[PDB]
Amino acid sequence: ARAPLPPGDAARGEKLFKGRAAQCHTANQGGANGVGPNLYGLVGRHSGTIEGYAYSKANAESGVVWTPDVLDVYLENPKKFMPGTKMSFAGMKKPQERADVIAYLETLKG
Amino acid sequence: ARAPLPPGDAARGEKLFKGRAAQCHTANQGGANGVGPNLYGLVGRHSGTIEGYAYSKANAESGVVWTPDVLDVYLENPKKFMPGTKMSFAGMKKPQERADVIAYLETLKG
Amino acid sequence: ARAPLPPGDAARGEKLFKGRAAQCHTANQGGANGVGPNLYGLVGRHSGTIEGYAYSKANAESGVVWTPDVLDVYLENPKKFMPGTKMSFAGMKKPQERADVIAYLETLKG
Amino acid sequence: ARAPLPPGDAARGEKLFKGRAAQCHTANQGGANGVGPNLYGLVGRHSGTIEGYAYSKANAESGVVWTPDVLDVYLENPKKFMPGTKMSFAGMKKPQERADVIAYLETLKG
Amino acid sequence: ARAPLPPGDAARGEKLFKGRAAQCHTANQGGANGVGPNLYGLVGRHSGTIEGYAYSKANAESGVVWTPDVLDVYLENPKKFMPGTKMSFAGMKKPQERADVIAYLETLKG
Amino acid sequence: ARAPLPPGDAARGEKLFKGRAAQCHTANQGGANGVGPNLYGLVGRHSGTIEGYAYSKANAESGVVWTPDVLDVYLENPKKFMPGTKMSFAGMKKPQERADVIAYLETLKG
Ligand code: HEC
Ligand code: HEC
Ligand code: HEC
Ligand code: HEC
Ligand code: HEC
Ligand code: HEC
Repeated sequence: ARAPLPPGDAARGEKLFKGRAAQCHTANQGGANGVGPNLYGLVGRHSGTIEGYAYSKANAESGVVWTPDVLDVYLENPKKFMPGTKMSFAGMKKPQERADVIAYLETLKG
Repeated sequence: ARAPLPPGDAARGEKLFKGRAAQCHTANQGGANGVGPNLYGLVGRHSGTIEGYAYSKANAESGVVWTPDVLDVYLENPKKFMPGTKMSFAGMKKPQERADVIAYLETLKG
Repeated sequence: ARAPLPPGDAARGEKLFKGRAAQCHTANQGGANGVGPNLYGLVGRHSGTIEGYAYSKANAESGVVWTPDVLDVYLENPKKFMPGTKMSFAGMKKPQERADVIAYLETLKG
Repeated sequence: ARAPLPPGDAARGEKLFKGRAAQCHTANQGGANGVGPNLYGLVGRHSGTIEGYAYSKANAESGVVWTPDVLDVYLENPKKFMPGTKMSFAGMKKPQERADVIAYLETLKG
Repeated sequence: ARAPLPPGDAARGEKLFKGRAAQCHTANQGGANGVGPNLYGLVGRHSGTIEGYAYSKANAESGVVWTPDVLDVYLENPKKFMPGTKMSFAGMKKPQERADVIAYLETLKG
Repeated sequence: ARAPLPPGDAARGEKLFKGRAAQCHTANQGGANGVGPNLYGLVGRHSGTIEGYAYSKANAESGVVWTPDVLDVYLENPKKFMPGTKMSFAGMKKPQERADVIAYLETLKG
């Protein structure tokens, strides 16, 4: 069983997002796929279904829903959570940092 | 059979290209590969042969020639046309926009 | 357009199947997957959906229905029809042999 | 709660193994790789390390140990447990049959 | 620089072939592809070109010619020679055994 | 004999790097993965191990050390050196340019 995350701060999460995700992921409504998929409205989505994106077999078949609890374990270590993913991200060790990024992703709605 | 496209406008095509392709594709002569291949001189080329580019099995084996009529069907829905492609683009569903992009691609020569 | 096939003979089809497919494909009801999927009840099926089978991206995404006319084109040259397939079969180039195999596949029902 | 893994019968297990697995997997000491890896001494192994076998990225990176409890969940639905696997097996859907196969696997030691 | 192999014995090589390759590879003229390609007339062939076979990217692109010197190093350890191959064979440590198998492959002509 | 690797100019190397590599590869300490991995401290590394990067099977299994002499051969033609790589780079075909880039890479240390 995992610890719950501390409350996330979306402004800190945006800063972390720009530093750690933005070169592969756009975050704006209608933004383009690139190395990775656009992430607007990611939170709560069924995995492997962003419009236009061609996923690995692992991510296509992964069958999770991206709620914050699932994002927490995934973002800690993507390879461990989803072996076979083509997302080239080692992970974020710090619980507050993961909480902040998740809180930022949560604002990508409207 | 396929409905013909309307006449394309290259300037609108360029605008559409920069909004919808430019983050994966360069368009200048001798431009680099990135997410996707450089597209200078694309139109009329045998598929899966751009200098330097490491294609999916599907795109390497595809055996088409990118004439305008073929580009029409492909750009409407890449996954339907070339299942197994790693091009993360859903397609352009509006005939005029598809025609405009094709008209732009046609200018990439000299 | 496609030249029609001659009428197939299922008994010749079975002989051809055992010589050219049987080492990758079972044909009995509830037969197992191996190199390739079990083919009982193949004809008329949506492509890439046989119980249990782990397909290539190309075959998973292919979106055809294996009607006889589609099987004709596919079995003549699988790589041309479905570039990116992992089916290691060059094709049957003789119309009568292709028709016979199709006639055999059509018997796999009940 | 997940159903407790029932006591397995190894003789029934072998019967189930030969009907559902043997076309891809050998079970004898020093038996060959084929579609899937030789499974002698599988129980207790780190995943994705059987001598000579070229795994999918998902199975190579899976990082589990094949204890009986892990096999229970995996064998029920391989695709759910290991999305991205190339193992073409839908799963042992009946819990007693699944337990019997595990009991058979457990005997492959010496 | 490698040692030359000792003279190979084709009868011993056939025995080794049946024990170590035959479940993935046929050896007869006109024999079928299976897990791996038919190997009749393999010796001296450009790599990645057997009729009908769908290779990994690595083997498709490998650009070697299968002369006995190249078969020697490859068969010792396929992964080391061709990283990314999907051939699930660890290798043969013993120079006489590799020589024998190569001498057997050399007879697959006529 | 293979041409000796000429003395490289690192400033010319950086210029060549920014024109030919930077769209896929960062070069700064702690820079992000993108299309390809961050290359800080690349020289002398075991291949296929840069933190966070999800490699092709060929690059993951490559088993080389990126000394300058190995980089020379690789960078001349990546596809020839590492068949199966997903690096979309045809190669540095001019030996002085190839040496300059290596000299630049050598400076990425501290
Ligand atoms: C490029 C080097 C990336 C970095 C850095 C990050 N991500 Fe990523 N991501 C990337 C790819 C190529 C993919 C698809 C993976 C596949 O196996 O197909 C992803 C996927 C995600 C997902 C899942 C999307 C879905 O299921 O629809 C999420 C939620 C995601 N990525 C988020 C994410 C975050 C929060 C990152 C840093 C803080 C991050 N990614 C880094 C490519 C890259
Ligand atoms: C990144 C998310 C991409 C976007 C958006 C678009 N393209 Fe693309 N394209 C991309 C990749 C990775 C590839 C290779 C695909 C593979 O399976 O190997 C491609 C391929 C093409 C091709 C074919 C090139 C060839 O056969 O040589 C064409 C003609 C092409 N792409 C054009 C194109 C256009 C016109 C786009 C939007 C208007 C577009 N692409 C989007 C990556 C991405
Ligand atoms: C092994 C060397 C094979 C031989 C010979 C043949 N088939 Fe095959 N087939 C094989 C594989 C591995 C797959 C999956 C391909 C993938 O890319 O995922 C297939 C697929 C088919 C299909 C499609 C099934 C579906 O969409 O559900 C059909 C209809 C099919 N194969 C039929 C077929 C016939 C009639 C053959 C010879 C007469 C034949 N196959 C040869 C493996 C191999
Ligand atoms: C062919 C159609 C298969 C059938 C039926 C079964 N297995 Fe399998 N298995 C197969 C492949 C190709 C692989 C490698 C998968 C990959 O993604 O690389 C596997 C893998 C396993 C493993 C894991 C081995 C390891 O981690 O070292 C186990 C434990 C395993 N298979 C067992 C198993 C059992 C018990 C089956 C039926 C009762 C079964 N497999 C079916 C190919 C096929
Ligand atoms: C299944 C478990 C295999 C065993 C055992 C052996 N081989 Fe194999 N081989 C296999 C596959 C799936 C492939 C294609 C690999 C790819 O990456 O695409 C191969 C390939 C070869 C080749 C190269 C063929 C070519 O380039 O055209 C050769 C020469 C070869 N295999 C020979 C060989 C020998 C001599 C073996 C044991 C003594 C052997 N293989 C074992 C599958 C399997
Ligand atoms: C994108 C179009 C690229 C260009 C241009 C270049 N590289 Fe690259 N590189 C890229 C990818 C996607 C990968 C991973 C390849 C895989 O098969 O997994 C690489 C890999 C390298 C490596 C090896 C890294 C390692 O083993 O850890 C090196 C040393 C490397 N690339 C260097 C390099 C140089 C010097 C380039 C131009 C001068 C260059 N790359 C171009 C993507 C792309």
